[PDB]
Amino acid sequence: RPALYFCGSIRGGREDRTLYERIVSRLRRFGTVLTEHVAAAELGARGEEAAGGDRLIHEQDLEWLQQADVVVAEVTQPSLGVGYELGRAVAFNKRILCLFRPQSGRVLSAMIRGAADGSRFQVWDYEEGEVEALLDRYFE
Amino acid sequence: RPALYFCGSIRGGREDRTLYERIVSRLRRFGTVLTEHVAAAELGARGEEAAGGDRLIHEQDLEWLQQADVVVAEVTQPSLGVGYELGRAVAFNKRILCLFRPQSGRVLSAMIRGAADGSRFQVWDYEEGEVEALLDRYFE
Ligand SMILES: O=C(O)c1ccc2c(c1)CN(Cc1nc(N3CCc4ccc(Br)cc4CC3)no1)CC2
Ligand SMILES: O=C(O)c1ccc2c(c1)CN(Cc1nc(N3CCc4ccc(Br)cc4CC3)no1)CC2
Repeated sequence: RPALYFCGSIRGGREDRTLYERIVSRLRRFGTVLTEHVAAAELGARGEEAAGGDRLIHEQDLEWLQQADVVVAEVTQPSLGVGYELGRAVAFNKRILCLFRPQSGRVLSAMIRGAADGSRFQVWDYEEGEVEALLDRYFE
Repeated sequence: RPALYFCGSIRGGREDRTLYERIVSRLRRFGTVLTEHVAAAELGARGEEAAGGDRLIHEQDLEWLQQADVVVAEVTQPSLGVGYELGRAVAFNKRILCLFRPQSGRVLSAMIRGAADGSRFQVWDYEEGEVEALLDRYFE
């Protein structure tokens, strides 16, 4: 099956976390979501105490990024980790889709919006209600 | 002169902005800070209206990142742009120094802390009072 790498802020708030779950749920229809092979707590979702070591989280993520056929990033919440994953993914020449919610009232980083080229790196603005449909449009 | 690339959150708060200025001021002693060749407003410091286009900001930053001998990043505020710049810099095999203030009460992203190798990628925790001394220690 196609290998998918999902990324979002490890400190995402309630609305962001509900959306990461809906996104990962829909991505399962199209391929293997590598990033769900370990518990969210082990990657840091419940704080430093439940997390694995920083070096292990970095190495595991770089291994998954290299195995992935497509990178899907939810870029609504500012995150060094998501940005770093996107930087490494661009340099690996990965097919990348960024999903951004303008209704958050945020302005997406010019470094992410400016990386878009309409083909291998796309940034799609969306509203919460249509995220599954947009994933279907991308992965059809 | 050695070419230095500085990066910090374009949405950094008051304390972060005072520190970026002190850092760039001290870096001038060691080399050319490429990132000050354009006004902070043009990179987005005063909002989208005064900023240049996203693609121009991305391309200008990638050109400066490739010309740089050392990348210095202040990673206290979560930022997709700073993370992305760090990802691209790692893949360009740049010498990188990240400066993080634990007194902010934040926990630095495991993707940045886990990228450290003690040599080409270092993460130094600091308190505001010693930032100039630590830059002297790094660049001596
Ligand atoms: O924000 C950071 O600085 C940061 C630091 C480390 C990591 C990353 C970011 C992202 N990496 C890739 C990745 N994202 C994800 N999802 C799904 C799991 C999940 C559940 C609940 C919450 Br609340 C947040 C999350 C995170 C998003 N699964 O894998 C993992 C390591
Ligand atoms: O946070 C982001 O998502 C993001 C988006 C775009 C850019 C970046 C980040 C960072 N890039 C490299 C860079 N940083 C900087 N400094 C100094 C200038 C300055 C003054 C005041 C404030 Br308040 C903030 C800043 C920014 C830090 N000079 O060049 C430029 C483009």
